[PDB]
Amino acid sequence: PGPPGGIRIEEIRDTAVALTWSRGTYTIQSKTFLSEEWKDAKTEPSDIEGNMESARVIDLIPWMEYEFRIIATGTGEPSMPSQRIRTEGAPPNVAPSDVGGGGGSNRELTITWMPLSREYHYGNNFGYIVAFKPFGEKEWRRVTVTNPEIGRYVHKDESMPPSTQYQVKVKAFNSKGDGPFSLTAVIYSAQDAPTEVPTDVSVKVLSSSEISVSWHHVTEKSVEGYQIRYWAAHDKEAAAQRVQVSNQEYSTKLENLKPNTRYHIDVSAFNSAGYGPPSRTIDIITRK
Repeated sequence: PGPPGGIRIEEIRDTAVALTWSRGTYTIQSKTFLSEEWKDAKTEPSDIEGNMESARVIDLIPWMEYEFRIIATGTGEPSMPSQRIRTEGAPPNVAPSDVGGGGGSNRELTITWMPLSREYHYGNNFGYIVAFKPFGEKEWRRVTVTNPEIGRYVHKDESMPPSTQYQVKVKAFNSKGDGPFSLTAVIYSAQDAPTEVPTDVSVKVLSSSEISVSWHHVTEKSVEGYQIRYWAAHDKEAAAQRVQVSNQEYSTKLENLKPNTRYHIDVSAFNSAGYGPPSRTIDIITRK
């Protein structure tokens, strides 16, 4: 039949809205950002006679934006959408997924989780509360994160020993209340960066474009490799080139250097928490 006329919004709850409309020369569909497609909607009454100009759409998502249109019968053109409305909010009903963490620089405890999509926000002023305690303790430390779009918190505590075992978890929340906590993950705090320096560093000019850099290994168990910085005289130190080798290398050959050119050379130790102090700078000239 004909497309039903305009739509009037009668009531808005968190999971349902009441509707009334004008006659068309019924069935209801809804729409959100989830799809440009319209979804057939459930109602009260479950079935709508042509007799009635009103109905109530149900099982809507809290704090979601909705449009609605009406269809008459047989199976004529759908109506123009109603004005876009937003359902009332409720406490979030899903916990954050993919919870873990680890690493970071000295004295950090980095905690991570997958952020809930807008779809799950369920209310105004959405956020996350992060909870964590040293393994086997009584009390949790809570911190609030007002960033619905970030899945990371970094806790800083100078007292924290390196690789301290921790119990951690995350829940969502909005102005209406708290969502369910996530699974409890076991993460370790950041390890300390190496503090010692590569000793006995030497550089052997091999050619017009190559030098060999050698050094003595440090003894810290945590060290994972060594970084060799090299920059020329006419360069800023912070614009240096770099090479990284495993902790099982005592030397490395640097290629593609410019001929007859003064080069500064560096060696430092590193692990997952960053770089230790570099060796005293050694200068050389490449061959002509």
